[PDB]
Amino acid sequence: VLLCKVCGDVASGFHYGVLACEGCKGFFRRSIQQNIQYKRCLKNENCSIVRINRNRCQQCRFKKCLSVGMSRDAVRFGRIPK
Amino acid sequence: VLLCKVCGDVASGFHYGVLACEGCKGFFRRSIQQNIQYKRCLKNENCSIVRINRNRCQQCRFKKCLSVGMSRDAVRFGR
DNA sequence: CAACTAGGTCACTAGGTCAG
DNA sequence: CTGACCTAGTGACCTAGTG
Ligand SMILES: [Zn+2]
Ligand SMILES: [Zn+2]
Ligand SMILES: [Zn+2]
Ligand SMILES: [Zn+2]
Repeated sequence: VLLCKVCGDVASGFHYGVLACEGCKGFFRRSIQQNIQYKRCLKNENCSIVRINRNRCQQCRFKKCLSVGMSRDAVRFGRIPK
Repeated sequence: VLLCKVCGDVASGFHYGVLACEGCKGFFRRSIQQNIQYKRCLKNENCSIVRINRNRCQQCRFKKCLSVGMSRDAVRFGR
């Protein structure tokens, strides 16, 4: 089926331009709205965001959402076409 | 080819007397065929209306619909 | 009769909620 | 402070009717 582009979980839809799970849809919006910076990464700027460890590090997570393409400008309402 | 007058998206026909997109087409019908009470624009009632942000401000988008000439009494059926 | 569109449908999503 | 779950809307598609 649908896989979340950011953590690999099951995608619940197409959100902000990329298929994503409900957890990352909310996280992203949440972040990109009521904005504020996230604590500093506790490793190298690369933490493998996965279904089980996605919440362990917000900085690399949010960074990953943008990474894959999420934004308010890539929204697509309605049915899916071709 | 053709474009929507309200948002510049691909027009799909002459709706309410103005080349419009399916999006703006239905949005307009939904507006004037309902208890039109759009929350006042949150940002200086001069919000631009393009493909990327057409859903961001309803009051404006609708305002842009009437602004470009749409209305039920401007409808046309064949040309 | 063909060309073309207003509605009506309903597949889909952004945001709001609120119990973990 | 995360994410399953609802709802208010959005717009792709279809078709009843309309020189
Ligand atoms: Zn995810
Ligand atoms: Zn990290
Ligand atoms: Zn439009
Ligand atoms: Zn506005």
